Amino acid sequence: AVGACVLCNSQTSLRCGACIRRPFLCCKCCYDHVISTSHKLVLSVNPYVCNAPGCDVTDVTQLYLGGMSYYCKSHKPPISFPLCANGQVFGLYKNTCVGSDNVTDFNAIATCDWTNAGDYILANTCTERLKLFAAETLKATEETFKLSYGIATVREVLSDRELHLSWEVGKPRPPLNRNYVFTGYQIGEYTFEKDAVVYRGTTTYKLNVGDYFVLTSHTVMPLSAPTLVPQEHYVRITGLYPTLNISDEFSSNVANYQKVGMQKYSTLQGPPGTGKSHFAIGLALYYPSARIVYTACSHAAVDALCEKALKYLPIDKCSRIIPVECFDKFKVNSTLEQYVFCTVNALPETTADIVVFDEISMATNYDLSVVNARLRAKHYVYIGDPAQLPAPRTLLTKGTLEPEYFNSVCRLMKTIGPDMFLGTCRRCPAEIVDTVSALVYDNKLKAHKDKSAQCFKMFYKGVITHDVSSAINRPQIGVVREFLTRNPAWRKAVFISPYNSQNAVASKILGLPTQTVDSSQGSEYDYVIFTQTTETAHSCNVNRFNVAITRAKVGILCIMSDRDLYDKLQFTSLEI
Ligand SMILES: Nc1ncnc2c1ncn2[C@@H]1O[C@H](COP(=O)(O)OP(=O)(O)O)[C@@H](O)[C@H]1O
Ligand SMILES: Nc1ncnc2c1ncn2[C@@H]1O[C@H](COP(=O)(O)OP(=O)(O)O)[C@@H](O)[C@H]1O
Ligand SMILES: [Zn+2]
Ligand SMILES: [Zn+2]
Ligand SMILES: [Zn+2]
Repeated sequence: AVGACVLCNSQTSLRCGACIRRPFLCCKCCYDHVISTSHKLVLSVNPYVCNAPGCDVTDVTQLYLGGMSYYCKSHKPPISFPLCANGQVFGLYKNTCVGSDNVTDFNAIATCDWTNAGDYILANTCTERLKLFAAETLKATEETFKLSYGIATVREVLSDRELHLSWEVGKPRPPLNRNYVFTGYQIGEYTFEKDAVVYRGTTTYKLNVGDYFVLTSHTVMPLSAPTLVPQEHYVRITGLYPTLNISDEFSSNVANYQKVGMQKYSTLQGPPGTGKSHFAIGLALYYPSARIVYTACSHAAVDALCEKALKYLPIDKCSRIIPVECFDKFKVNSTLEQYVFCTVNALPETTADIVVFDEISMATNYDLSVVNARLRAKHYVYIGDPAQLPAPRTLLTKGTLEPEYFNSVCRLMKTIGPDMFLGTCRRCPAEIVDTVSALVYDNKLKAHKDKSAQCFKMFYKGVITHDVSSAINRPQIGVVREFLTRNPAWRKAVFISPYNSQNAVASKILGLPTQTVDSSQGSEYDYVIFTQTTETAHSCNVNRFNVAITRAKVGILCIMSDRDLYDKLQFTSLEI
């Protein structure tokens, strides 16, 4: 009942009872909260409510201190004082209170519903203490909203991978994609996709009629550590001990490795195929005695760091921390190993000489705080690319979230700039590099490869159907099918689109492996076939387009719906 104010850290006995997270607010910050918002319930050792029998007055602006108890205007004794007075709510430490000038930010964070991009902008431009309050409050809203969806019950099972579902009436249905993971009843986690639904479970299980699936609402724990520790700059490499000689394969990074050792935290922007994993593992080779924790939000990102480490680091010194199918070539759950590879959600409480946090565009401020709370490190290295994709914000429906508001690290990379930048793309044909360099990298990304002369574009609007909110463009797929008959080397291509439903139709008609742009991030393929499917904000987002066309190592075919993006592609145009 006694804590530190969320705005100014002053000691207080007050909490807002209307906020979902019930933050501490000092006497001065609490007044500015209740006097400007619909939040009028204040909590202390005892709740600020009228204590007379039968009275239901809970609005603190209508309550008075009489004796040691609280009463409304109709019940208060003659010798009383208002709880709200002199810009201050009565509590404890009323004289120590310092107040704050950012209460208008607090009030917006505390009262918003997280459906507007402007809510996320404020959550990333406020003070550090407010960033934590916003992250906790958003996550709580996301989890509680997951209870509003209807339950799905198995009516009949058609095969080992398809079934028919019944949906609870009166409640809305969750989208059927690989992002919405359901818990079965605990028969394990299940995902569904599109009559019949295709189902996928972590384990094979005999699914009976009546079994049900629900979205799993995770409880939300309070944050304590900042999203970024306060920065420090050192006069020399601190806590690290460089090798005498490093293999020339990594020598081009030595100046950046020295910079890592000379400040508390460092940021590295690495465009697609510029060597982010190579950099991260080279760090271990340059500081061979350093204990390094490699982390990221997704198992796929951790696994990729593992694959690189397997080639360059001693296998006996590595461990993959596993609470799905993860990398299996290291010892599992050996927390004490020199090199530990772990997703953020599974991090143990440990110390390290260096923490490497990869795929930073996909992190939220909640993730950044958890990493700092769990990992006490001498140095922190944030690796990623604000021109790539962010974590989905399930509640956001109004407005687009720009990269400078993805999280605290992306914000720094977009305002003051990254500490380090890998400027040579080694993966893609020059036609692609030149396109994305101008599109999102201010022309600073260089191509190592030549033009491939296997990069093609076609403008074809087609016909857009929809399966709920997922779009399908069958004519665009028909164009691809005709292209394949004439370009047989592309039978090994991967089909990519912004929409799951389009991928499902392409899979059936074309037979190629398919991937959504978002799922493709971090992967590379020789040949890519991309169908824009529609012209929407989703399908024209430059970050998403950047990711889509930089998957290719040799050739890409883009079937485009949007004239502006089509014209930017520095590809040979095809006719048909
Ligand atoms: N890999 C190493 N090579 C050489 N000297 C080391 C190494 N690791 C630690 N030391 C020495 O031992 C001291 C104690 O190590 P430690 O407690 O980790 O301090 P620090 O955080 O400064 O490395 C260091 O200050 C340094 O003088
Ligand atoms: N500075 C460098 N010196 C030598 N080889 C490099 C360098 N940077 C990258 N490479 C090579 O090119 C590859 C680029 O691919 P990758 O590291 O997966 O890029 P990213 O992780 O940024 O997608 C590296 O794995 C490595 O094989
Ligand atoms: Zn409140
Ligand atoms: Zn305060
Ligand atoms: Zn009363």
